[PDB]
Amino acid sequence: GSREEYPDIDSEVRAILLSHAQNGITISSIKSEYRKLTGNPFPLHDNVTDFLLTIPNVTAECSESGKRIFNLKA
Amino acid sequence: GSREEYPDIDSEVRAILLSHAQNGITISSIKSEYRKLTGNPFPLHDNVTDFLLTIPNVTAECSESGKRIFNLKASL
Repeated sequence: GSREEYPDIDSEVRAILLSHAQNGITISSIKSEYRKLTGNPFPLHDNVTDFLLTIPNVTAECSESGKRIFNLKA
Repeated sequence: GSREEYPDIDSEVRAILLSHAQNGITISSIKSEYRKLTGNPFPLHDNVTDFLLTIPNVTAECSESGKRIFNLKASL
């Protein structure tokens, strides 16, 4: 649905995770990383998680801090 | 959570995960399981994924098949 605007969003995002894959990255941190990556703001307001788990190999879970956290497959 | 409305929902779903902790499980499988197990319909309707992700030790993933697969954090 977002791929309407950003046909590369899957790949931009994989790039962000790939970047953060050691500790995995939060959503807010993903949004920020994406601004900084593309020069553009992360397009999704809510149900970011539902969207992210659409991208193959993207994984999610709550950290030690109980924060939701995304990464790719080990 | 929605645990507010549904008294045993937590332990039910965790029971299903625990049973399935080997290969992980989809959402529809989780529902039909919950039915088979409680003889009742799965209570939740909208926003199930955030729910499951609220459960301690759970991990969602997107298979290369496109499937959304829930499981329990692997023990190292």
